[PDB]
Amino acid sequence: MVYDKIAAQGEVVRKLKAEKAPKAKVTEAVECLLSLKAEYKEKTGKEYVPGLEHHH
Repeated sequence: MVYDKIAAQGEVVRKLKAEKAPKAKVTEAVECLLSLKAEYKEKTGKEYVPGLEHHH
């Protein structure tokens, strides 16, 4: 339901790409989503599901 750092910057890029931002940052966020979620895995989603989640 709720996820800190993972959502924190996850939305940062979501809004950026929405309002037109650089792919470098948009993807970067996708990464923090995969990286942070893996660190998260508290006891809710396990590798929390943000949105972008991993990007090539």
